[PDB]
Amino acid sequence: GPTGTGESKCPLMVKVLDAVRGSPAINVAMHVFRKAADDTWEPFASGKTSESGELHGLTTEEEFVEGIYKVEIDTKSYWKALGISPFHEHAEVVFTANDSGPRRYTIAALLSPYSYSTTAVVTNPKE
Amino acid sequence: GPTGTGESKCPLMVKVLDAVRGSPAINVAMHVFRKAADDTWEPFASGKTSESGELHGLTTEEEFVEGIYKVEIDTKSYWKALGISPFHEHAEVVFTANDSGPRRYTIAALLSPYSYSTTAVVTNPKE
Ligand SMILES: N[C@@H](Cc1cc(I)c(Oc2cc(I)c(O)c(I)c2)c(I)c1)C(=O)O
Ligand SMILES: N[C@@H](Cc1cc(I)c(Oc2cc(I)c(O)c(I)c2)c(I)c1)C(=O)O
Repeated sequence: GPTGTGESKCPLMVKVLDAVRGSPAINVAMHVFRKAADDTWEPFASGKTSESGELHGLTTEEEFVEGIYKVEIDTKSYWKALGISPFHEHAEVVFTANDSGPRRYTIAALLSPYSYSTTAVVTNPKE
Repeated sequence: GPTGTGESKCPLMVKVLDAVRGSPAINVAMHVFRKAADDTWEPFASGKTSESGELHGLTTEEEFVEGIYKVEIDTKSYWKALGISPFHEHAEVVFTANDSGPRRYTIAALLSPYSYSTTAVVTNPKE
């Protein structure tokens, strides 16, 4: 079930790909925020992508309550590190989570220096 | 377009397309912000896409100085009018505007209910 600050059924996963190199985007920083009652963004979780370009264990079912979340992906530092000066400061994904019960969320991002695409895969959890 | 203190020399243009229907995304709101001293976001420009999914005359070359800009596109509103339940609260594009490079910026967004792609076209010539 839940847990409380780690990785329940993995309710939140992030996957980043590099469209220039045809590979996972490794060591990409990220930051997740939750909108608090006062309308500010409070820190919720952060991590870096693995060699497979994925980030797991950001949260648990218990901690991942109903709310508005923002996933910031630090695309700028990734590209600079490669010798490329990209267009965007970062990629942001803002969505309401769990408003009709708990769901599992996969945020995928595909990166190019002047372009990014993002998609969400939402699953009604556990089989 | 005209000019003065921001609004029509076409240094900045937004184009929004709908991938479900294969058309321009019309009457989409957006809002442009410029980052200020205090690291907060100051209103800068706003409008709604036209019949061709475009927004022009947001600023002028005199007003468009070097800085960090954020373009926020009200995608949630668009999909709700179509009776489709979207994933994203909105789409956000954050970039640095630099005098060195080309002077005309085209920001294009391709919208789907659970996905969006954004690209920047930076040029010397015209749109
Ligand atoms: N281990 C995770 C990793 C993973 C998720 C997705 I979602 C995916 O599919 C796409 C398709 C396109 I097109 C993209 O631009 C991107 I990024 C990801 C792929 I490959 C791998 C999983 O499988 O659970
Ligand atoms: N009247 C404007 C309309 C317009 C501008 C662009 I730039 C464009 O090109 C792309 C390509 C892809 I691929 C996208 O996902 C998107 I959104 C836009 C298209 I089509 C139409 C003009 O012609 O001036």
